[PDB]
Parts: sequence; C-alpha cells; structure tokens
Amino acid sequence: ATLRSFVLVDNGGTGNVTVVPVSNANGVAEWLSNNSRSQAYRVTASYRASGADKRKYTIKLEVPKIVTQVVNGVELPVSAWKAYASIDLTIPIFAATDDVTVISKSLAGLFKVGNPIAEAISSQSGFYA
Amino acid sequence: ATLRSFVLVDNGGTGNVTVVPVSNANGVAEWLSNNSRSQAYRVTASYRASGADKRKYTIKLEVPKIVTQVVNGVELPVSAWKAYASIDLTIPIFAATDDVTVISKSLAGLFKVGNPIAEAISSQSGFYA
Amino acid sequence: ATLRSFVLVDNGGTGNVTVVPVSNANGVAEWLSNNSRSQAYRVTASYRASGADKRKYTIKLEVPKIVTQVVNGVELPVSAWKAYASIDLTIPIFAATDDVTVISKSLAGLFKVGNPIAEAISSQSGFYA
Amino acid sequence: ATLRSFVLVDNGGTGNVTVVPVSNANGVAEWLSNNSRSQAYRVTASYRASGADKRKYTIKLEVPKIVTQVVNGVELPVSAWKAYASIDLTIPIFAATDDVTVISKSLAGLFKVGNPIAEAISSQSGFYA
Amino acid sequence: ATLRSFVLVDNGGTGNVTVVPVSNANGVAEWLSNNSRSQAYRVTASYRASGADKRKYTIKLEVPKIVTQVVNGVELPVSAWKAYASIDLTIPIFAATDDVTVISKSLAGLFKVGNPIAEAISSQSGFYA
Amino acid sequence: ATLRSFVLVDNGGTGNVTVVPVSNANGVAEWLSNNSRSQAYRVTASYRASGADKRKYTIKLEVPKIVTQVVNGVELPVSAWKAYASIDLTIPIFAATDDVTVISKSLAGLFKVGNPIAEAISSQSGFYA
Repeated sequence: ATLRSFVLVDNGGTGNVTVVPVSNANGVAEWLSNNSRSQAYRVTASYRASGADKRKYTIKLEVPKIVTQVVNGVELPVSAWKAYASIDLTIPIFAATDDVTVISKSLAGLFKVGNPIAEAISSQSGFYA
Repeated sequence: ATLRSFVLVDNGGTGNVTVVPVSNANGVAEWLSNNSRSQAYRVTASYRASGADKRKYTIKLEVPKIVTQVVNGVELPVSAWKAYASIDLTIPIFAATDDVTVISKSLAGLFKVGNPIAEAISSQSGFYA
Repeated sequence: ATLRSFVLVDNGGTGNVTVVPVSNANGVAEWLSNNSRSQAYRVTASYRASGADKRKYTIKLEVPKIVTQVVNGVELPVSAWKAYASIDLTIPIFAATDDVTVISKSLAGLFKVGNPIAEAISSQSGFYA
Repeated sequence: ATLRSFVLVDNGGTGNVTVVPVSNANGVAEWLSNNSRSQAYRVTASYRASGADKRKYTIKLEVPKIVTQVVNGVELPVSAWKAYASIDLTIPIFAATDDVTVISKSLAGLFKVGNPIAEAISSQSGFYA
Repeated sequence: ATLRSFVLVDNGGTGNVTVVPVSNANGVAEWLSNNSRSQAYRVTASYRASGADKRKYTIKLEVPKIVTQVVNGVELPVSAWKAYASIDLTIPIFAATDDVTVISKSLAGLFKVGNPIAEAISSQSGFYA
Repeated sequence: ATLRSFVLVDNGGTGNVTVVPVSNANGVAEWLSNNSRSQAYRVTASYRASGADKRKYTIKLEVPKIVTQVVNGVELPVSAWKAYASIDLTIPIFAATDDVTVISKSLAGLFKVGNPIAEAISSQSGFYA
C-alpha cells in the first residue's frame, strides 16, 4: 500500500519522526506527524495527469522549527516557526518502469544526506568550491 | 566544499550516474553528468534571501532519456524526452543549525528509496495502491 | 479507517439504523442507510482548511420519515418529510491532540441521550420546561 | 427541568467538565463551565419556529484549547485559543414524538465517541478507508 | 473500498490485465494498467446525480494496441490505435437495493463471455441469423 | 447465430431473465423478455461502419420496475420506472481477431460481478476509498 506511515526523519532509532496518513481527499495523500497541525511535520502528494503527454507528481512538505519550541503552544507568527518545500515532478507518458525508477533514485540521490545539496542546506551555506 | 561532484543515481556500483560542477554564474550552481549538453542529467541550485526574514533554496533536476538519433546516417546524440523536478525550499532566518538539519533530513527521508513517495514514483502510481 | 459503517441510531439491538460509506468524491464522505436513495438516512462530512490558521469539519445529517406512497396502485418508496441537522466545527491549528479530543468529547456530551439538549429535542420542547 | 447543569465532558469521573445555566434571555439557554468567559466551555440553544411548517433548534458550542493554557490568564488572540461549533436542526411540524426521539438519537449516534466522526475529529484526520 | 485494482482482462492466469486506481479527482476515478502511460489500458467512472430523481454512472474504457514506434532510430512505446467504449447508466432514486443488484447483473450478463454480444464483438460480427 | 436468446439476468436457476430476439429491422437487433411489452427487459444492438476505419457497436439496455397500475378499478401491467444503459464501442478496422477478443473480454471484466463497477452499482455507491 502506498498510503502508510513512514519515517520521515531517521535519527538512528532514538528520536525518529514518523508521519502517518491522515486524509485522502481528491487523491491527495496527507501525512501528519503527531503534533498540533501548526507544529506538525507534514507531507502531501498527488499524481494527476498534466497536458496530453505527461503525468505530474506534486508534493509538499512542512518542517517545524524545533529548538526553543514550546510543544503544543501557540507561538506566533507561524511563518517564523516553519519551513516549507514544494516539489513538482513531471514525467512524460513514454517513460517506462526502468526510466521511472531512475528518476526515482535521482531524487533520492539529490537530497541524500552527505551530498552537497543536503550539506549546504544544513550548514546554512550556499554553493562554492 | 558544497560545489562538488556527487552520485545522483546510485545503482550499487555499475551504472552509477555521477554528476560534476560545471558553472557557478549568477549564483546558480550547475552540475552535469558526463555527456554532451544535449543528453546530460543536469542539476542546478541557488540560495538567496527571500523577504526580510526568509531564505530560499531552489533546486532543479533534469533527467534525460538518452538516445542516438540518426538523420541520413548522421547520428546525433540527443534525448527522447526529459523529466523535470523542481524544488523550492523556504526557511525562516530564525532557524538554528539544529533546525536546519532536521529540514535537511526530512527532505532525504521524504524521497528515500523504499518510502511511499519513492514507491509511487517508481511504479507510476498514485497513493490509492 | 474513518470511512466506515457505524450505527446512527441505537435502539438496543432491534431497529438499529446502521449507515454505510457510499462515496467520497470531492472530499465529501457520504454514508447511507440501507434504503433507496429516496428514503435513506444520510450523512456527509468534510474536513478542509479554513483561513490560514483554522480547519473546519462540516457535517450534515438527513433523517427521513420513511413511507410508501401509492399512485394508482403504483407503490413508490418515498419520504413524507426529512429533518436536517447541520454542523460546522472550526478548530484552530494550534489545537494539539489532547485539545482536539476534548472537542470530540464535548460534542458527544452535548448531544448524549439524557442530557438537556437530547431531552428537549426528544419532547419537541424549549428549555423553559 | 430542561435548564439544569450537566456533564459536558465525561472524563470518567475524575476531570469531568460540568457546565451550568447562567442566562436565559429571549429563550436562549446558556450554559457556562466554571471559567472566565474567554476560557469557558459554553453552550447555547433555542427552539424557535421557522417558516409555517417546521420548528428549528439552534445550538452553539465553544470549546477551549487546554494544553499550555494559563488558567484565568489573558491569552490573545482568543481566535487561536478556542474551537467553535454551530448546529441547526430543522424539524417539520408533522413529526410526532417517536420521530423526534429518533432524530434525537441520530444526533447522539453521529457524534458518539468511537464512531468515525468522533474518531476523525480527534485524530486530526479526514475521512478515508 | 470500490476504488480498488481489479482484473480487466482474464486470460486464465497468464496475460491477465490488472488495472489499478491511480487518481480520484473531481469525482472521476481513473484506473490504469502498468504500462507507459502512452500505451496503457484505462478506465474511468463517476456516479453523480442527474435530474431530480436519477443517478448516472459514466464509465469509459480504453483498450490500446501496444507497439514500439521508431523514428530516426529512436524508439518509443506508443499505441498503434485504441478501441473506445462508453457507457451511461441512469438509475431512478427509487431503485432500492434488490433493484440495483438486478441492474448490476444485467450489465454483467449483457457483456458476459459466451453470450451473443461478446461473441459478436470477438468475431468482427454483427447480430445476425 | 448471434441473433439468439440468452440470459440477461443470472439468478442461479430461479428468476433467470431470458431475453429473446424479436426483430432485426434496419440493422437493429431487438431482444425482449417474456413480459407484456409495456413492462419487459429490452436490449438492442447494431454494428455499423463509422468513419473510414472504424466499426461501432451501439448497445442499449432497458431494465423495468415491474408493477400493476390500477385506475378507476382497471388494472394494467405497467412499468413504474426504468433504468437505462447505453454503450458505444468503437473499433479500428485494423483490429484483428486476437485484438477484438481482448476488447471483448475487457468489457466482460469491466462489468463482471464482484469487480468494483458491479459492486458500486449494486450498492448505490460511487468509487471511493
């Protein structure tokens, strides 16, 4: 089943952040961590067709700011306490399985921990040699 | 050391697609697979300030269908089509290192091979499966 | 597992009115009693975001007066009339699980058989009695 | 008597939340828990006639956010610290007692703890199988 | 649990064509087989109200002729042509369960293998004698 | 030998609804059950060319709600209402035998009892999950 809970944050067993399915409206999977929606880790995704020659995946992720956070509190402005991400993946209809798994892996590679993009993000850095 | 080559696609140890830094103009880092520009996997990233209190990473991925076209015995290296991924990451400036890191990980988790998103993509599926 | 049948009307163990899931289009869950649409108890619910910091459950209930009309010996199943209940629930996103739960209970308490509201309704009365 | 205090939140004896009558203007029963009006659990209801063929019950409920709350404090914005609910029940004049008690029970069933609507609310979930 | 994968083509056990649910937006369920979208079996359906007392199913089937096109030495999975089927079912709201079931079975019988319509279809024939 | 009687509704062995060929004028085959024409199941079909390379089956089904009307003490076998189904199949002329057979089976599978479409129909449902 594609709609199942999964570990969104692998902290090596200890502080793992799992996210669960919560809704399914209009074919928009929604996973929520165990927190108030304002402080939750959140993921949404959908696979619609787009144009007459490609399908498109649309995924969104919300990551909370943690340090200093008052769990379950009402800390405003939300805009200051959360990071947002949007991913649009466009895959033309001619792609066959093996093509798709690569695309799949590429994404995984791009954001893998220890790789430049990942490193950069976490070091508040930009890109440079 | 963020601008450095890395493996985009990890097929164990054989067909690994490594991608290298090729330019960094106007704050746009651009990596490239080892192919003619007409058929290379390509990645670009940029880190800029957004608003007076946010920052934004913008990453784009290009996955080609590598093939050799032949027009009158004149074989040209081209791509049947390409898949595109586009990511916008917005992070508040209040985000401390620890905070940033989680974002970092969350992303990696989200797209990890084996998790739902990865699954779905790799089977051209929706989340109803 | 929220989209599942449940007993709408509990008359001990005899005339229990159970209602089952029948559709879920456009994020509107719709349960139905076991009757022709022309005479079924019906319930619908939807959960959407409202504003940039609230969520809203919208629930509607239809209680029919089940009867068999006869026009020229042509007996059709219809409803003499229907009673309608409509509920709007607005909850802040700051609401943590524990918070949500109370809401949950509060509602159930409010309408419980034996409490004032239940009484009044069940005797077509006001609160002056 | 319909205007009496009742347990709005059944926490199994221990932390039960009782709500008491507080006002009765224009046939609008008002029950308040024991708190500052800003943090109180609150219930209002009235039975007016509507149209020339149905009576209507109008009930409203306010549920406070509790976790993190500073009892009796002044925590703004109230909009962030409270959940609201509105119920409109319309019952045509031809309904006789037994009809009404069903309607009555239906409501109770709809919101009963352990049932989908209830479950959904409290799990911050939507509806799906 | 109606939006689920099922076998569209039953060839005993070998070439069975299974079709899965992929999306359900705007009340349109879409099922696809596991092929490059450019050449996959497709089924869509919707159940909506029509008029004041009817419901209307609208089902559409798409059967592809799977092949691999090649142009200037570039091969692409394409569909040589497709067969299209369109079905409209209209049902009164008075239709109670048993009734619906019958309707349900009629369709089945209609298209059942071995019965005239199927035979005709599968032999490029019309209905003769 | 396609214009022949067949079983429209298979109820094991009891209430089987058999439908027979009654006429075949102007390329329209008509099958009726054994009831007063005012209230009989009906099926019609035609196979004609369409365009320069397509064939088109046009099948229509009629399911009656059998009852006996009575007016001024005069009873007549009438139909309380009917469910209508309309089907259009379009097939390229390149479709060779095997192809056609598949198309043939798809339809069967589509409407097969136990598969989603049938289930939905027979339960006043839509396609959900």
